[PDB]
Amino acid sequence: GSKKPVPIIYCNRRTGKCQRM
Repeated sequence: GSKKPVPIIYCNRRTGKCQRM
């Protein structure tokens, strides 16, 4: 065990477009 799953959301406040991944 070394790595760990973690879904990071991408919020593009610059282009007014956020997402989850």
